Amino acid sequence: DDLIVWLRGDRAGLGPFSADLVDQYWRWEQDPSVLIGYGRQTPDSLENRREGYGHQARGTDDQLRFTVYDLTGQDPVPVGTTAVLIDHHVRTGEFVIQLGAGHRGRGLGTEATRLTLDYAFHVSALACVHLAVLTPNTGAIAAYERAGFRRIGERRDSGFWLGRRVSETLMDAVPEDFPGPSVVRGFVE
Amino acid sequence: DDLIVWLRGDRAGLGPFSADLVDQYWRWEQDPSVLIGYGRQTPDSLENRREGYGHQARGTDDQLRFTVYDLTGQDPVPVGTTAVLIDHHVRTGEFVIQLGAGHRGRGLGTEATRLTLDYAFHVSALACVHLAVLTPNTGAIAAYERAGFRRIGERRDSGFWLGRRVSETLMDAVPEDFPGPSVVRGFVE
Amino acid sequence: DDLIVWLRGDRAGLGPFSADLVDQYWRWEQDPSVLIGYGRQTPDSLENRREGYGHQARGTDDQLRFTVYDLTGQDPVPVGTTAVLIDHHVRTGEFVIQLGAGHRGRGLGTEATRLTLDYAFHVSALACVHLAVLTPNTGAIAAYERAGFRRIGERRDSGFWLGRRVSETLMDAVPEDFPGPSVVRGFVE
Amino acid sequence: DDLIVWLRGDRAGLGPFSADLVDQYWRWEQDPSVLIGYGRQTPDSLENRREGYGHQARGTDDQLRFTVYDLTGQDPVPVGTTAVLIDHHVRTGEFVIQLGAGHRGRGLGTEATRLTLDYAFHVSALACVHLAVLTPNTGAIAAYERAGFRRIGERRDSGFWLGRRVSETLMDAVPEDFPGPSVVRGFVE
Amino acid sequence: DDLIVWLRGDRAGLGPFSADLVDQYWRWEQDPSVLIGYGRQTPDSLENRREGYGHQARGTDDQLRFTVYDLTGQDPVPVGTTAVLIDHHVRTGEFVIQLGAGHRGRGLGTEATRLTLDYAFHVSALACVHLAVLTPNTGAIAAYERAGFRRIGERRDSGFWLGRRVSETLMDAVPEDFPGPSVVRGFVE
Amino acid sequence: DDLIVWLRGDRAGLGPFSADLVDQYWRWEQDPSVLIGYGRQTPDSLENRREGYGHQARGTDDQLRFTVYDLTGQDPVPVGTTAVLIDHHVRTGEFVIQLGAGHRGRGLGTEATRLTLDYAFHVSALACVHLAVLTPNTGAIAAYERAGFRRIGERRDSGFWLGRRVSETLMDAVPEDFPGPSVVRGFVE
Amino acid sequence: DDLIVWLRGDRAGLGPFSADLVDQYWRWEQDPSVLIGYGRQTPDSLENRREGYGHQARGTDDQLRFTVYDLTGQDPVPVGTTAVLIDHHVRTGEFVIQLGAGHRGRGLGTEATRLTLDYAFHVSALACVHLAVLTPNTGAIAAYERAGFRRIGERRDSGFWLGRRVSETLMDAVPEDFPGPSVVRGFVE
Amino acid sequence: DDLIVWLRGDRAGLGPFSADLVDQYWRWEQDPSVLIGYGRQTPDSLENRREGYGHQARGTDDQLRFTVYDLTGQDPVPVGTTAVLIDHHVRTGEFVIQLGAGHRGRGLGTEATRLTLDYAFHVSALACVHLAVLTPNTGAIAAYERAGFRRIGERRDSGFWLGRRVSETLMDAVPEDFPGPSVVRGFVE
Ligand SMILES: CC(C)(COP(=O)(O)OP(=O)(O)OC[C@H]1O[C@@H](n2cnc3c(N)ncnc32)[C@H](O)[C@@H]1OP(=O)(O)O)[C@@H](O)C(=O)NCCC(=O)NCCS
Ligand SMILES: CC(C)(COP(=O)(O)OP(=O)(O)OC[C@H]1O[C@@H](n2cnc3c(N)ncnc32)[C@H](O)[C@@H]1OP(=O)(O)O)[C@@H](O)C(=O)NCCC(=O)NCCS
Ligand SMILES: CC(C)(COP(=O)(O)OP(=O)(O)OC[C@H]1O[C@@H](n2cnc3c(N)ncnc32)[C@H](O)[C@@H]1OP(=O)(O)O)[C@@H](O)C(=O)NCCC(=O)NCCS
Ligand SMILES: CC(C)(COP(=O)(O)OP(=O)(O)OC[C@H]1O[C@@H](n2cnc3c(N)ncnc32)[C@H](O)[C@@H]1OP(=O)(O)O)[C@@H](O)C(=O)NCCC(=O)NCCS
Ligand SMILES: CC(C)(COP(=O)(O)OP(=O)(O)OC[C@H]1O[C@@H](n2cnc3c(N)ncnc32)[C@H](O)[C@@H]1OP(=O)(O)O)[C@@H](O)C(=O)NCCC(=O)NCCS
Ligand SMILES: CC(C)(COP(=O)(O)OP(=O)(O)OC[C@H]1O[C@@H](n2cnc3c(N)ncnc32)[C@H](O)[C@@H]1OP(=O)(O)O)[C@@H](O)C(=O)NCCC(=O)NCCS
Ligand SMILES: CC(C)(COP(=O)(O)OP(=O)(O)OC[C@H]1O[C@@H](n2cnc3c(N)ncnc32)[C@H](O)[C@@H]1OP(=O)(O)O)[C@@H](O)C(=O)NCCC(=O)NCCS
Ligand SMILES: CC(C)(COP(=O)(O)OP(=O)(O)OC[C@H]1O[C@@H](n2cnc3c(N)ncnc32)[C@H](O)[C@@H]1OP(=O)(O)O)[C@@H](O)C(=O)NCCC(=O)NCCS
Repeated sequence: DDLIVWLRGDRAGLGPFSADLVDQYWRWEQDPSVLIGYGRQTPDSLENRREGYGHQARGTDDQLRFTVYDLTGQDPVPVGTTAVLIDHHVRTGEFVIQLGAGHRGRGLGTEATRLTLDYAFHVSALACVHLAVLTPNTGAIAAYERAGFRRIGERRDSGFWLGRRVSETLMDAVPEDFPGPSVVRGFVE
Repeated sequence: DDLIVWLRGDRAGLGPFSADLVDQYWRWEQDPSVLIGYGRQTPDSLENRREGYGHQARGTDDQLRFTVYDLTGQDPVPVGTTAVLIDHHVRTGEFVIQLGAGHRGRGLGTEATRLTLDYAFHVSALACVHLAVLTPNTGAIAAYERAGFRRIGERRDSGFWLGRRVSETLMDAVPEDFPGPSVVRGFVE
Repeated sequence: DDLIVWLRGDRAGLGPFSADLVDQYWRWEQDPSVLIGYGRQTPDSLENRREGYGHQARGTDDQLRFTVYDLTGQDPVPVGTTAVLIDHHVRTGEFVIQLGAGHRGRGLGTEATRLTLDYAFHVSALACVHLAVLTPNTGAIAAYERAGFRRIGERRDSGFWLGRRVSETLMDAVPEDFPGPSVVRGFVE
Repeated sequence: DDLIVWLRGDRAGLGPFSADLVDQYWRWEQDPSVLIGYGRQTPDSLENRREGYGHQARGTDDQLRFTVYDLTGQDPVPVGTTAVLIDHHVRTGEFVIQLGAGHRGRGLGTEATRLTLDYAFHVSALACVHLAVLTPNTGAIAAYERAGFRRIGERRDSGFWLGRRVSETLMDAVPEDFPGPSVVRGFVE
Repeated sequence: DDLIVWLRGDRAGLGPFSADLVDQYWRWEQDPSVLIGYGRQTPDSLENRREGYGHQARGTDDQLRFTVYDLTGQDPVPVGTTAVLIDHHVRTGEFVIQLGAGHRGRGLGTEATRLTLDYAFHVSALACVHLAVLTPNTGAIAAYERAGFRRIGERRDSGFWLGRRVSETLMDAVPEDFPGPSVVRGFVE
Repeated sequence: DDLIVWLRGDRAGLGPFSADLVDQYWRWEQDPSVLIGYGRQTPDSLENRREGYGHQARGTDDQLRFTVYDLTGQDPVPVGTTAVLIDHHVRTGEFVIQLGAGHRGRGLGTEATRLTLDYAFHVSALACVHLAVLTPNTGAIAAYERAGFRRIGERRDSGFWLGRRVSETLMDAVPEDFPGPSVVRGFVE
Repeated sequence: DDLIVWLRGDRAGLGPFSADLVDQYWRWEQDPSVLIGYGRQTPDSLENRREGYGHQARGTDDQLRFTVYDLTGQDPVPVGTTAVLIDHHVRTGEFVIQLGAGHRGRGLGTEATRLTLDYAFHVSALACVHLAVLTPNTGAIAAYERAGFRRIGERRDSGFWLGRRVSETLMDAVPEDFPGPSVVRGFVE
Repeated sequence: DDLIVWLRGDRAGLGPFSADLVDQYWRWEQDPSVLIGYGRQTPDSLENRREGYGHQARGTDDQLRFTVYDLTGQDPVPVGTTAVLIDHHVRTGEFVIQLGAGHRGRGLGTEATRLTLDYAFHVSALACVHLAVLTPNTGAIAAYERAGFRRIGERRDSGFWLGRRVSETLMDAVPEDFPGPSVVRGFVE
């Protein structure tokens, strides 16, 4: 009961950024695969993450942070994190997502991104959600495309993939391109 | 016995803004339906709510905060929150209200608003209580109309409803339009 | 040359909220006519205004503050102040204006409000600008109507006019109702 | 002699971010045309700019800030500002530029951007310099294209132009696409 | 389960710089053999190491710190430490390593250095990793040579070995000289 | 008379790190040629240099800082800076040097480096002075070789020269290889 | 196991300056015989020693502090303290030693001093270790002579022995005069 | 008249440690000859000397500091500094002295040391004054011998002279060996 779930999809759900899962968030973010995908170069310390959780918690006016839950089992189980950095001046946000090592390839990322887009479009009233992802990360490309993102173009020589200089793909999503039924509309109506 | 009830209606009651219910207030305020109704775009953190409860508690000179109780059962059970921001210079206040997910549609909001208006008119000696509510939120419109509010007009293009730009309805209430018997008069006489 | 003018109309102009005019802003705001029009009940001190100017200056992210200049003479002369409190979440702002004692009735308020609306619509990208003004203040009503505001309704018994309890008129403006040519478009094109 | 010039082109030059020009930087940045081009919605105060200059000055490890000088006259005259926010992890930077009201259309922006790219490529050893510019700002598009930037794509509905929701064009530059002779190579060889 | 292992080789593995092992890190670093190999002259205190662990933990932006685990047994057991001081301006890092007294001569240092080089090359995207080691320390020379380092030269009379003034050997490693399969590539692909 | 000269060579001399020349030190260090030679990527601010001069001045226990004077004229004139970072544990130091734009190619760097080596060897009692210099900087190579440095080797791919990844040459100097007469011996005997 | 032993001789050993033995260090240092031998005139308080232990612990860059253990029994037992104050500028140190009341005359002081000299010569790379000891303290003279110290001379009238003004003997030790096998060499080879 | 002289000899005199001569004290102490004689390895900064003068001034309970004056001219002229660090527990002090570059070889050091010894013996009631001086510094040896110091012995390999490891001579002085008439006795009798 301690795990609150706000949006419930068919396969995944979103909840608050609970403080009981700071260690799990650290362990998820420190995985080498996540570091390669994000492009971060150095591991962060658990103490620094614990200290930074408070500053993340106070600064929630222009920041969306959700815990992704797997709803296929009897009870929800946290599997990843989604975040949107909101620029209230232009109604746009920047989207990031990561899942656990054992929860990838089961589809959860697609519905997690779709639910995050639903929340950003129908609750935060954002006009555009965009992201930057390294080109070789084709799985993330497919997940974002099926979630509702569209390709903008390639920013040449602005990232590293296994030490090699590669471009990154810029993608964006708009409310009129949002696929599937919206859970938020079910909440309102 | 810890749950103090000040005003007792037929279906609902009002009590103090207890500190034992900060987590419940957070959970009520973080519901997607409440966020859509209020028009808030980003969820707030539990730690920030716990920290802000103190600043709410000290600043009570020009702020009314009540906990709504359901009195249909054997014991009172908290179901929502009401608040009035008082401007002592002109004897006016701004009214907000929200109930829990499982307590809506049973009428409790109407008597909660009526009791809050009774307290504001006959204890706080306010000359006018007003609110701003999004136009598509028709249930709140009906609740406020039956509670004693009257429609002023529509403020064009000043809010978002499921990402769509919509107007909001401005409403006000005056003591001479207060319906039904007053509990405060029973307290005094 | 020290008086910077950003927007230049036919009769009036807008400039920055200069620190060399804090005493003049105080003297303008302390006039009994301005106190009656705004509805403020107690005079403010010059020292408090000087201290508060800094806090006004730092907090400019969601606040527009202009100095109104009379351009009918050879050189610009400050005659009043305009301000818009911006709510970036919904792209709306609240508008206030006051002129000097000897500068009223010459029309400067109308073009000052029109230029402020032009700046808010075409630079700040606001979807709605609204204000609250006491009903007996008919001159301000006419100025706002000719500037581009439209009447919403009357909020009953929410203000004092010469000690008498009176209602206040709520007005709003939208970009599609903006009259006349836009100076900002001339700046861009 | 107080105006130091580091890079000297045929028409323009770059110098340090002098503290004697904080007021001029403020006046340049506060022009309505610059606000429209950047997409900033509210004017900043002179006191806030003076206070922020120090924090800009200390934080120079990952920030390039230049003053653009017009070298067509007998002595250099400052006309604008260029800045590159450097991300040392991936050797990329984000580029912004603005000129004075009376210095546009004379070509100075093109050589200013070219010299900034030369400095970033041959001194800062950046692999990619990118920018985001509103689509209707066609003059900036042409200036960046002739300076050495290439179009990536359009980010839909992520900015405002005169109150209208418009897309912004993403551009990038790479060392192998740098046009013209390099001044830095003349410095080294 | 508390011992997290990120990279797993055939004989050794790398994990985070856990706070539960500060005393063990102190005891490893205070061994006379480690002091002779590093060239440190005075022992450090346990209290100073405990205090300094926090400052090490916060400063992780340009610092890699791993705990070396022996994977030959049933469960991982910490045996040493590896560290890389990263200079993000030139994509280079300085490498140090030490093992426990009872864990030397079993080969663990070679694979520990190889895995650290793999992490630095394919996750941190470093172009060169270098170290300085005293010339008489021939075992470390052989370990670094088999791990992937190449000899640069000897810096004359810049260190002490058992009180005698000796030179130190400078070594470096580049991605194109990295031997063996890469674990990070297995993580990505 | 304010310019103190400690060591006097035939062409150049060394003096204290005077506080009257902080602006000149800034201007010398900010030259693009000096930035290319050192490998620094971003310019530093004058205010930051003025603030950092104090911290340089207090920390003089393990730091040598000299002002290079040209003694060919009637009076000494400052032309550059030399610095040695001393590691008292092993009696070694790291050497850097830069001259002004108009003072290069006249030989002053060679005698400045020779006098700095004389001071480090015969006053600081250092056993080895070493430096790291980019390979394409052949003029500095020749200056260091004639001053008394000897080549150690090349550290592959650890620096940038005009945006190109290049190696840097490591050099060292020992007292027994010090050329020419020593001024310090003339001081003592 | 809590008692760490670094250097192990035939009769005595050296370990870290443990914080669990602050009271024992106080009791050893407060003995009247130790006060007479050192020449200290007033007893120190236990609280002051406990407070000063921290400042001793942080300041370990130029300070060697060991706990002397008696290794003749089954388990090591602390019997005294040795300390060397290191002057890194000239590679020299000042040596002091004291043992417990019941541990003197068994030879432990000789091997404790010899092991401290071994550590200072072969780990700290000190060129000279010196001490000052009162002339009537003949037992300490013999211990230092057999440990490896040589007599320099007598400093006339610079100390008190039982209230009588006496001279003190100055002694020094050099690496080439170090007797017996070195444990540190066994550690290295 | 500002130059106070306490003890007046035939050729030299002693005065207070005036604050008007901090720059002159710095310049005297920074001379390469003084650095070689004392054995200091790095120059000190003028700002650090100015800051440290205050801490020298407050701490005068166990510190004698004099300014040496040349009395051969019409008016006293400062030529050097003498200092005695007093250990009040044993009535002993450590003596240092330095003169200006142009004031050596005229004998002033001998009478300066003699007057300092007179002050220490007959005013401070010290039983022994000692010093440590490098062996090759034969001029200081002769000056101390004629002043009243006697040789104790040589501390082997504890100092550097022009980079060469040399011994230092230890000397002491006692009241019964004080030569010549005492000025302090003339003051008292
Ligand atoms: C990308 C990531 C965040 C999650 O996205 P994702 O879950 O992998 O993307 P998907 O949801 O499409 O994975 C679903 C896979 O299951 C398959 N699948 C399809 N239908 C399915 C179903 N009904 N049930 C189960 N699996 C299904 C899909 O084909 C897909 O394989 P594919 O993506 O190669 O086409 C995760 O891979 C990750 O943690 N990456 C590391 C961090 C990172 O890269 N972040 C992004 C940086 S911007
Ligand atoms: C609006 C809100 C705060 C509570 O008001 P409310 O309880 O829904 O309004 P009501 O009391 O009229 O709901 C009573 C319903 O029960 C019905 N009802 C009538 N008589 C009843 C009775 N005797 N017993 C039970 N139910 C009855 C009413 O017809 C009404 O349906 P209707 O409102 O559609 O006409 C709640 O809906 C809510 O939490 N909204 C989200 C937050 C929010 O919107 N706040 C306002 C923003 S300004
Ligand atoms: C309202 C106020 C801010 C300025 O607005 P304003 O300048 O008075 O409104 P106007 O510009 O229409 O005054 C112009 C008058 O000149 C007349 N006029 C018309 N054309 C004109 C022209 N070409 N040239 C000169 N005068 C002209 C107009 O008829 C108008 O009279 P009217 O307003 O009664 O119809 C000023 O009156 C004031 O300082 N009030 C006190 C503070 C206050 O009330 N603030 C508002 C609280 S919300
Ligand atoms: C864009 C800006 C920063 C400077 O760039 P710019 O100087 O206008 O771009 P240019 O250098 O090409 O202007 C040169 C003009 O002179 C013309 N020109 C060509 N050759 C010329 C020559 N030899 N001499 C003089 N003029 C010449 C060019 O055709 C060009 O006209 P065009 O740009 O429409 O084709 C300036 O317009 C500005 O301040 N904008 C507001 C702030 C802003 O928009 N910043 C960018 C937000 S990302
Ligand atoms: C150097 C040090 C850090 C670890 O490196 P290392 O483990 O000793 O180097 P190695 O891995 O090659 O030791 C493996 C030995 O086992 C032998 N070996 C070879 N194959 C083996 C196998 N399959 N299984 C077991 N042992 C094997 C090797 O021949 C080697 O002996 P050698 O190094 O003399 O040739 C460790 O010695 C140490 O702690 N030193 C003190 C601190 C220090 O010196 N740090 C470096 C300062 S820069
Ligand atoms: C390198 C630097 C610091 C000064 O060193 P330098 O003065 O250039 O080296 P030199 O003293 O040899 O220059 C003397 C030149 O004059 C010539 N020369 C020879 N004899 C001469 C004489 N008697 N009189 C005048 N000139 C003479 C030499 O041939 C030499 O040319 P060369 O160096 O190409 O062979 C300066 O070039 C500089 O500021 N560089 C930028 C910063 C930098 O690179 N620092 C080093 C980074 S580690
Ligand atoms: C001096 C002191 C620190 C320890 O040094 P020490 O142990 O007394 O000196 P020793 O090791 O030689 O004592 C060993 C004695 O055992 C005898 N001995 C010789 N061989 C022995 C053996 N194999 N086994 C046992 N005893 C032996 C020695 O003859 C010696 O007697 P001696 O010193 O009079 O010749 C201790 O006496 C002490 O605590 N003094 C008070 C503090 C102090 O004075 N500090 C020094 C101020 S600088
Ligand atoms: C040592 C020092 C502090 C001053 O001492 P000093 O003045 O040189 O020693 P003196 O007074 O003997 O110099 C007098 C010289 O004049 C000669 N002299 C003798 N009688 C003389 C007279 N009547 N008139 C003039 N000169 C005379 C002496 O023979 C002597 O030469 P000598 O010392 O080689 O024999 C000074 O040399 C100095 O500044 N040294 C650098 C700092 C330093 O070394 N400090 C000591 C470190 S512990």
